[PDB]
Amino acid sequence: ERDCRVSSFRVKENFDKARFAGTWYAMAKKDPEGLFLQDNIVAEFSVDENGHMSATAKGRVRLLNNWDVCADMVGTFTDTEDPAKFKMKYWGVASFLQKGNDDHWIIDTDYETFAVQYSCRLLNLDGTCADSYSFVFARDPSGFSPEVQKIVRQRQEELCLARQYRLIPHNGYC
Ligand SMILES: CC1=C(/C=C/C(C)=C/C=C/C(C)=C/CO)C(C)(C)CCC1
Repeated sequence: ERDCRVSSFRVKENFDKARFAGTWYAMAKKDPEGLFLQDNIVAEFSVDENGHMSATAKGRVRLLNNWDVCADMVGTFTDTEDPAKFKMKYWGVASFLQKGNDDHWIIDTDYETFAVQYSCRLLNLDGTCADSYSFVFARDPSGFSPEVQKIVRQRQEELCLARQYRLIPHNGYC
């Protein structure tokens, strides 16, 4: 019944870049294909005078060579016709870190407690996503209250990602 076509997903209504600024702690994530951020992920979003949103992300990555590295990532966001969907160009402080361009959608957020992000890096022919990632972020590293957990679960279901997230540890590795 429920549609899994990317184009039908609801996003944050009238998203406010300025209220979203600040520190966000990744609590859980749905990983995409390939090398990705493993844990201890913390993001810091900022918005300049002109309305340009950017962010820096910190996190542990396990290199294919088994080297554990703390990646210092940077991302710049381009606005689209939907204030909640952005085009994010990203790169690392270190030249060997992954560089790319990914859609960045804010599915939902109350700005003060939690946020649900999503990106579809490859569309199936039917319109569903073939390779996606999603992060559940929190303002507080202690997490959310049960009431908030219930809203986050619903958003997960809405993206057709229910049961596919794993909790992320924070142990100050970076
Ligand atoms: C920039 C950035 C994002 C994505 C960073 C990525 C996609 C990092 C990938 C790390 C690579 C895979 C490490 C390779 O060793 C997130 C969405 C957290 C939000 C704001 C900052």
